[PDB]
Amino acid sequence: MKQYLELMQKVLDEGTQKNDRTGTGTLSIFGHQMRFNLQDGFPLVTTKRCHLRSIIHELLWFLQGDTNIAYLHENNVTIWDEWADENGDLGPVYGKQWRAWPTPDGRHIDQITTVLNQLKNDPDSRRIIVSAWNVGELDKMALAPCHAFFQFYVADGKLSCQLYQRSCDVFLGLPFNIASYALLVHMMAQQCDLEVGDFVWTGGDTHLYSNHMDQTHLQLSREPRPLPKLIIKRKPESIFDYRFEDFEIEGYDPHPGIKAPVAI
Amino acid sequence: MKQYLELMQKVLDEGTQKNDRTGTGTLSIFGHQMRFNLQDGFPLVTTKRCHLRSIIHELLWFLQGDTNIAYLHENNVTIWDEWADENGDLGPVYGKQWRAWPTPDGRHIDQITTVLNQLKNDPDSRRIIVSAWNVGELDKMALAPCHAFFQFYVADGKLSCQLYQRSCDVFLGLPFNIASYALLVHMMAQQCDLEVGDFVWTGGDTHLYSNHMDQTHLQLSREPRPLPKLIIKRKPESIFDYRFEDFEIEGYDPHPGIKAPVAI
Ligand SMILES: O=c1ccn([C@H]2C[C@H](O)[C@@H](CO)O2)c(=O)[nH]1
Ligand SMILES: O=c1ccn([C@H]2C[C@H](O)[C@@H](CO)O2)c(=O)[nH]1
Repeated sequence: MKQYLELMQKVLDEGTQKNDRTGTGTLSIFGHQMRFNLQDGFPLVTTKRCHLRSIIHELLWFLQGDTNIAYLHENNVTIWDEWADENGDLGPVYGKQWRAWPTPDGRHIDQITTVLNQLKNDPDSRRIIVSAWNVGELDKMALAPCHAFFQFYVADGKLSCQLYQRSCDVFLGLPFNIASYALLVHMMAQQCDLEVGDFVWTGGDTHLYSNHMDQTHLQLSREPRPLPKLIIKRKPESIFDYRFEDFEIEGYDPHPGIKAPVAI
Repeated sequence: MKQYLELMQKVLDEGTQKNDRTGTGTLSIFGHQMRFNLQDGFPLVTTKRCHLRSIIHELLWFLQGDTNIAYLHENNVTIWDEWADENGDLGPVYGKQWRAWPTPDGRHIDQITTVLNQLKNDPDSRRIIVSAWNVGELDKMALAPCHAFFQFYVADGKLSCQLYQRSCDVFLGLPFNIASYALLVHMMAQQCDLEVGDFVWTGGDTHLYSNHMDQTHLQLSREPRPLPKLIIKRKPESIFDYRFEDFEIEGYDPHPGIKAPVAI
């Protein structure tokens, strides 16, 4: 995608040399914002082949308030294995904060139902937020939230959403981060009888790993392809009743996939 | 300031008509980012006269973990009167979350000391965040946090900071929001022996009230003046030991102040 290749280029020309946790060197910039008008197509990178099936499964897993790996494993989605303990537990990461934020007095707040309530009954609210940055629970999480905080906005029959991402690996993680969130904007929109608007991605430490340089140059050689179309085959009775087979990507013709290794 | 006048213009040309809580109409945009290099001068708007003395006093008040109005009143700073109850209490707003975030198990987390610890002993961290969006305490706050979440970043001996602001009144509140945060970047920098870098302002619902149109047009007529210089007369022994008289703004020559009324 144009916005994405322009950001890859920006990190190459402007990033400062910064190191990652006792390991790999990175080219790094701080503070960046991109906008995707979801009416123009689904923001799935076409300059390299991306597999959406793990993305869908992880999102549906988050929506259930699930913090254990078992569901992902029944579907052979293995992207959280690296962090999970011996019982498949990741600690109170994303879905637990989304669905059951714990208060000092013993309550558990369902931020996802609050947001749908606000979108239906108070759409002009400037407070339609869900946050995963729970300070009191960060020491028990396998990893602190990267996509930490997001806000919905309604204007002119259209749902927009801005994500704050504290930390971003531009090559491996970001195409996945964008498709994940654009999919949720479409599910929320369908549930509230709204049209989709914009996904605004805002990042903090936005970077490229030094051993991914040959791959980023290979990708920047490539011209972007027409963006694909997401079709949802069914309107579920609530946001928590979606199934993997409800989603289809139509018109997706990427360039070949590129492998990105990581140090250990 | 150039960036600020370009944003005022953007809300005029691009904002959609959106209404505020059962009241005034606004011109509204969603998703905006601006960068201020603090080496180029202190980002205090010169196209209208702004009074910094309440800004300093409110920031020092936040740093003490103070949620009651008394301190502001001893100095005749009256900007929080509107929200305070009969005893001067505002509920667990900003300073209480900054200094004593309450956990489900009875602890109180000092996010400001954590951030200084990280800046001194782990400066490359992608997790140097303080958040005021405490979901479990939002129903007891006088108003939910507008400047909700911010992240520090260190690269090349320089401290940068990005603020996420959920909601912003461009005319009355934003010049105040920027100077408040730019001042804290300078205090944190002084305490960590770092130089100042950039203040990145990111906003959610960024707007202009309909009864402020004559004033925004008057301000856009004006050419920006050279930005002022902030001098700190003393290095305190910690971030919690600053005093009002430690700060001086040098070289500030604004255009006359403009009044902005509000509906009730
Ligand atoms: O949603 C995510 C999660 C992690 N990362 C990156 C951040 C950093 O590069 C590394 C942290 O484990 O992986 C992302 O890009 N996106
Ligand atoms: O730091 C702040 C606090 C409030 N507001 C605005 C948001 C909205 O316009 C109104 C909410 O009371 O005041 C700001 O611009 N900045």
